[PDB]
Amino acid sequence: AEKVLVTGGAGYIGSHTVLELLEAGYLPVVIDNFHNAFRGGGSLPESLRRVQELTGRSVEFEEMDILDQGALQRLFKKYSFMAVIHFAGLKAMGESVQKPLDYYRVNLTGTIQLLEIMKAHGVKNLVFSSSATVYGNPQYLPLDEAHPTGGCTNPYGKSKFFIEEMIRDLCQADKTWNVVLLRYFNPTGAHASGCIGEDPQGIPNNLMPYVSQVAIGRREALNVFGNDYDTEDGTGVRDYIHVVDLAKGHIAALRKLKEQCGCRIYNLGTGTGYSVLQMVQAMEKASGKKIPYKVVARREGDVAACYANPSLAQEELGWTAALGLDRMCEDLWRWQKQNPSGFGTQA
Amino acid sequence: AEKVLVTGGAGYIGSHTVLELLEAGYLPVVIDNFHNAFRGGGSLPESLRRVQELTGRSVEFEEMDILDQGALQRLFKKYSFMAVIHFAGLKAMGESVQKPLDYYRVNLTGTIQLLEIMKAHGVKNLVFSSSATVYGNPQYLPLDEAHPTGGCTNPYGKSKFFIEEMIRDLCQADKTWNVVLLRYFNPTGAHASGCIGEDPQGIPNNLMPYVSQVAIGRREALNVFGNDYDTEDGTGVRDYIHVVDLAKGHIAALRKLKEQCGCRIYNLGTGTGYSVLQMVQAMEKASGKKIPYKVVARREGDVAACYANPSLAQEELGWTAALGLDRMCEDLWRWQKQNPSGFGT
Ligand SMILES: NC(=O)c1ccc[n+]([C@@H]2O[C@H](COP(=O)([O-])OP(=O)(O)OC[C@H]3O[C@@H](n4cnc5c(N)ncnc54)[C@H](O)[C@@H]3O)[C@@H](O)[C@H]2O)c1
Ligand SMILES: NC(=O)c1ccc[n+]([C@@H]2O[C@H](COP(=O)([O-])OP(=O)(O)OC[C@H]3O[C@@H](n4cnc5c(N)ncnc54)[C@H](O)[C@@H]3O)[C@@H](O)[C@H]2O)c1
Ligand SMILES: O=c1ccn([C@@H]2O[C@H](COP(=O)(O)OP(=O)(O)O[C@H]3O[C@H](CO)[C@@H](O)[C@H](O)[C@H]3O)[C@@H](O)[C@H]2O)c(=O)[nH]1
Ligand SMILES: O=c1ccn([C@@H]2O[C@H](COP(=O)(O)OP(=O)(O)O[C@H]3O[C@H](CO)[C@@H](O)[C@H](O)[C@H]3O)[C@@H](O)[C@H]2O)c(=O)[nH]1
Ligand SMILES: [Cl-]
Ligand SMILES: [Cl-]
Ligand SMILES: [Cl-]
Ligand SMILES: [Cl-]
Ligand SMILES: [Mg+2]
Repeated sequence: AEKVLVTGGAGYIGSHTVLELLEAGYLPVVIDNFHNAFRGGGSLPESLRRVQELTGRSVEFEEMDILDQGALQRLFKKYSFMAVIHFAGLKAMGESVQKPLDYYRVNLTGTIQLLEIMKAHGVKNLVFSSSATVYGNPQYLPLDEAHPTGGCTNPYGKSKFFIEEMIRDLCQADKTWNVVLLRYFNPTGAHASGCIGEDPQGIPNNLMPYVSQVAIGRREALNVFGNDYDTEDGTGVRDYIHVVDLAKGHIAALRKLKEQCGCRIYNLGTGTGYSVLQMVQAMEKASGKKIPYKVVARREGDVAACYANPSLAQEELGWTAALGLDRMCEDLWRWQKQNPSGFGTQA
Repeated sequence: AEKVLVTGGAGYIGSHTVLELLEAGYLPVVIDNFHNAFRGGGSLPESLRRVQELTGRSVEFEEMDILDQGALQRLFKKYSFMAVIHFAGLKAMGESVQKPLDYYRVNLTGTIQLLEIMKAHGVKNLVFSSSATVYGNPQYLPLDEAHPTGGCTNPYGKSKFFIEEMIRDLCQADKTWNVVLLRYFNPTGAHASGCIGEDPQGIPNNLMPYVSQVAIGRREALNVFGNDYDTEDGTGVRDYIHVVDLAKGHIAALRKLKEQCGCRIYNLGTGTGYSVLQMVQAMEKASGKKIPYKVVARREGDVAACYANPSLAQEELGWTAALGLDRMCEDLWRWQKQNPSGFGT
């Protein structure tokens, strides 16, 4: 059978997706450069070594940068891929605005190169990791796929938007390409085993890991970025979606490609928004601990509220986000508790 | 530090700009991969060999591709540049729609690689070849720099808008950078000598060269892409600008970078629009030849009318186009008549 190439497969979403793929009968080939993934004691990234244990299935992996043309070409020559799931890229530690060229090089040129290599090797089926950030500051809610895109605040979001645009044109020009662009909302939670999860390096830039870190006792209090937004409690509102559900949406995307779907774009969210305080409260409930916090200044570029309109995906992808808030918090807690300091090499 | 790097300098606008640079006292270093330039009998592209003869000044040239990181590194180590004028890229031969990846690779990846090397070497002064196509279908006319941009119809135009956006971001992130983004309208004409000019290969996609080719007798008749637009005569209207004035605008941009201006954007147009038929007529006058034409269907994605609001460039850049229609046509004809097969065969 033909393989599925997973770029950035050792990361948060990627590792969860590799797990889903293995369970569903697929044969992935994963690549990662360790830019934001922990190396295990062996060749495999720790996250994937664990996915191998969890599934009882082998993970084919190669350490490689998507920017390395020769390595990528050799890879496409060695295997017969039927599709590519592209997670590799830079996300922001609120860094993008300051290092635009890094985002443009890694995300933009990296993806252009991948598309070129794909085309040359006759692989024209892609699943791309997009984001709700491409919608920019919401002009209305909930955010449906028809909401305007572009006009993003930072280089990270613009990079995502430019990539979407490029893929849309590619599909427009060549009807033989099939591409599913998945606009993720705010992924959270972890695999139910508690063995893998989000493994941030240093001080977490995103909410959830910070909250869990407070709950576990690593951090004293959560810093709440502004409480004067035009939301019910004044704190930011987001559509948190269980990483497992998100991962499963990728399998749905592969099925969609098989229908010779052309270019399709789908939001991957729950359709339900929760504020910062609400997430804190849910974490107190999951963890059985009080979670202190302090209100500080707004974070540059933060939007008031963002949540998806998930109907298109339910309809066309035949997918829905099955896990609720308590599940997300309980799963995140299990991962946090079982792995107080994230991933580590085997003892 | 001292020299000015000119990418794609062997092309139409680039060669004319190289000439202007030389006459103004600058020292250019030109790079080109010959993707759309004719090779002379020697090292230099024919256009540049001619520029050298016309100015009596030497042209420093290096055959290379902007997509080659290794060559860029060597180049930046070899010379000390104070600024870069970036013309290299793929234009559409109405091709963009059908070959997106080529456009994105050359225009996007090539520009990003260039920006990275510039940054690495501390050469944070750029002049970029943008286009009025970034405005998309005009919402109002004339087009001023404040008109909305983006939401372009093609991979080519999209590529231009994406590049502008990247540059804006870069300037935001690093206040030391200076960048002048030049939105050209419809470049036409040629150097007064008649020795250099646009050298299209095959059937021209743009109006003027097609028109001149009909006049010289290379083409039977001009196909007019629709005569039912909401223009005074039903045919498409454009702001034709003489390539010599356009080239001079680049020198004004260079001076602007010296002010430590950050990111600035200017239209490079005359502010006067002319229809397909007006251009044909003016060409008949200039050439003394008849230019038969046939009205055909509208061309995919064509806009009815597009022309610039040249105020900002006059005010801030201190520049205005001086040459008019008759001069553009006179110069275009001279080039075509004197060089029936372009630079060579
Ligand atoms: N986490 C979110 O909330 C979120 C929301 C929006 C969209 N996304 C996108 O989904 C994707 C996955 O996000 P994530 O949370 O799992 O991030 P992550 O950082 O954990 O995963 C990305 C993986 O890519 C790898 N990588 C980075 N640069 C690479 C390169 N040049 N070559 C090869 N591998 C490289 C990293 O080492 C990492 O393992 C990213 O493209 C991200 O932009 C994530
Ligand atoms: N002519 C127009 O109507 C028009 C309109 C607006 C903007 N522009 C832009 O202005 C610039 C110059 O246009 P032009 O009419 O002179 O076109 P041109 O094709 O004559 O000049 C571009 C030059 O770049 C060179 N080149 C292409 N790819 C290269 C690469 N990878 N590395 C090095 N050199 C490379 C080509 O060989 C050519 O000599 C381009 O960026 C074009 O998109 C032109
Ligand atoms: O220490 C923190 C972190 C976050 N927040 C707030 O919590 C909310 C969520 O913030 P964060 O987790 O950083 O999420 P977002 O900025 O919404 O971005 C996440 O989700 C986006 C999709 O909506 C993706 O594009 C991003 O990559 C991803 O990190 C916002 O209201 C933040 O202001 C705090 O108050 N304190
Ligand atoms: O054989 C031809 C060629 C052109 N036209 C018409 O002539 C006009 C000019 O056409 P063309 O020379 O192809 O220019 P544009 O369609 O305006 O596109 C140009 O103008 C933009 C700025 O306005 C630049 O950015 C582009 O790169 C440049 O190709 C239009 O109304 C065309 O419909 C014809 O009728 N027949
Ligand atoms: Cl291992
Ligand atoms: Cl020579
Ligand atoms: Cl030098
Ligand atoms: Cl292509
Ligand atoms: Mg719906």
